[PDB]
Amino acid sequence: RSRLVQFQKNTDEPMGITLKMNELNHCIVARIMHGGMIHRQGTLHVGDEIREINGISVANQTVEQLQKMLREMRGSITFKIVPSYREF
Repeated sequence: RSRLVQFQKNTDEPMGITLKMNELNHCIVARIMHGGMIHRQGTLHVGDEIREINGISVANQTVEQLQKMLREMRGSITFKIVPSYREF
């Protein structure tokens, strides 16, 4: 019950998000900067769990690796996520 979300990062502007790195077993979107890149597009919500980034499993990386990875990426970025918001 996951989902794929994509967005372009063809600039050096930050994505405008804060991720919880404490436990890569469950990497959570902790904050989304208002007006930021992620925000204006609606690509993510606070609470969503990021499972993969361009097919790479977040659970198998180190904070250092994940940190550098995300910041150095440019072009198309695809996140495999477990959405936190559900309507009933």
